Amino acid sequence: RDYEIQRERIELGRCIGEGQFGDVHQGIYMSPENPAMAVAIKTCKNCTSDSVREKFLQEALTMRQFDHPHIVKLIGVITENPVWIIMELCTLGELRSFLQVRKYSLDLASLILYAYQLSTALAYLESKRFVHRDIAARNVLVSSNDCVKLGDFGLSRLPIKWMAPESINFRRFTSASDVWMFGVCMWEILMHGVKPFQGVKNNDVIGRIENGERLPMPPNCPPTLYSLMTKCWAYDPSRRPRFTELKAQLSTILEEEKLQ
Ligand SMILES: CN[C@@H]1CCN(C2C=C/C(=N\c3ncc(Cl)c(Nc4ccccc4S(=O)(=O)NC(C)C)n3)C(OC)=C2)C1
Repeated sequence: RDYEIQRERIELGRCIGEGQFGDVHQGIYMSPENPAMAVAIKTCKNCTSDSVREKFLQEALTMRQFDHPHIVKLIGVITENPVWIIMELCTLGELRSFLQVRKYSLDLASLILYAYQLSTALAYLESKRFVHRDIAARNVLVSSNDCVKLGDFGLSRLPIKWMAPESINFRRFTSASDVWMFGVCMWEILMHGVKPFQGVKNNDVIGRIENGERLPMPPNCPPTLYSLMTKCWAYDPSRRPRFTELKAQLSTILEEEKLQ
């Protein structure tokens, strides 16, 4: 059982970014016999108290519950100071950069695959009654060309243009508001890592959305798919599909794309 890893099994590599609690490094988990595996190591800033430590480690506690091919995998924790969380490394990095950089080398079928894969992770999370609250390409990682994984999972310490009307207006976050965000995430993927509502102010966004305005159909996005996206953006959350539906729809759209 035990998620506690001995610190000498970890070789800290280069800083690859920042979480809310501190720096994230790439690195290696070493074990006897045993090829050696690339890991992400999340660190914590100024946690000179239990409370900050407890908040930071909650991410690990949350990820203990999940076992999915398209969700970042927790490997372990080191709970004596400095406290670290060890995760699997998604070696190709952040989705947006990957999409931007590989625009002329990715076919439409790959973009749909990523959407389908993310929807299986989200249908999984739905069944655990886990509300993610920030589904956006910034939180998707690339493990390989044919594999993406969803991250955080962790706590703080507002993503207006990704959020459902009911999340913005009534601080409501549910499975249906996550579906809305997934729709925007799919727009980002089809758009190759372009941000929704560029040059638009956050306080403008709810005005436009309640006036019925929606993100336009991406060039070379199939109609059946933009049709699925628009259903994610139904104002009335009770009419949006659930991730179980989306997973089955994205499957047929993907398969019809690989069939020409
Ligand atoms: C932009 N500068 C960096 C240079 C290379 N970068 C990355 C980013 C992610 C990355 N892969 C990760 N794989 C797993 C995990 Cl948990 C991970 N975590 C993060 C890396 C960087 C910043 C934040 C995280 S995070 O706190 O776990 N949250 C992410 C979902 C954004 N990265 C890379 O693998 C080599 C390289 C970006």
